[PDB]
Amino acid sequence: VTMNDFDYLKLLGKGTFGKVILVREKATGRYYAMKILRKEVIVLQNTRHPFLTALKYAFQTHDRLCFVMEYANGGELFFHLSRERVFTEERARFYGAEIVSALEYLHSRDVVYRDIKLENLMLDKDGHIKITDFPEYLAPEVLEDNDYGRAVDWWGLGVVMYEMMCGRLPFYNQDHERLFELILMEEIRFPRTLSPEAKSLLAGLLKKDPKQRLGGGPSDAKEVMEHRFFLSINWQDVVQKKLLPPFKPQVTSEVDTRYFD
Repeated sequence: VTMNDFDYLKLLGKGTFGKVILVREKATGRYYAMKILRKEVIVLQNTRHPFLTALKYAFQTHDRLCFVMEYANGGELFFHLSRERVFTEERARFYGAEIVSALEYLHSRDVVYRDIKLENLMLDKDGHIKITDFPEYLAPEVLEDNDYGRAVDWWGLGVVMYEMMCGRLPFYNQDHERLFELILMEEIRFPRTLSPEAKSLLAGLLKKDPKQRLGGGPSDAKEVMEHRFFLSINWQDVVQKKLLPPFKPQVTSEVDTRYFD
């Protein structure tokens, strides 16, 4: 595989060590996201899961590292939360359930995702969540001890479920400057409308002390899975993609270039 097999479309993102572009395989007409890393500026391989974007191809040039990955067709979950403003606790339960499924798989392989954040969640054609590897609300132990334990994924989950159900970040009402002290020393507050089970989920997922945090115990995801908030979930079902997505993206196929804009 080489650069000559793809047609450029648009730029998707640009980090320090490289960039990501939306491309289209020429012999297949299918859409992809190519991650190009500046060799000098400086995994993904075998970990496969329904809610994680898979790696299609991987080739190097003379001075670049390229990663051609599957790119979902729904919009970005951020786009969808904007419009709706806020999701129903059931709609969030769905997403949070798919993510928890993926986080269990990764953690059972000794992998900490590190990037469970709204900007990383997309929807596929049928409306299922897709975790992509494309104010930053870093976890407290990351801000204090630069500690990237598995616990940080649950914290990422918590910030996402909070925004999805509250319609806003935990400290949207307090200047970015003081984000560092807040996360570290400010208790998080929840809306009144929120259900008793919902507040409980967020309270446990957003606990500053990683050992206290939900998911932070030795049995990892079991704590999260068996939380009252997730009583209606069929774990073996989500992983099979048996649940009906609570929202259908509105795309004809996986080439309906729509949502790319």
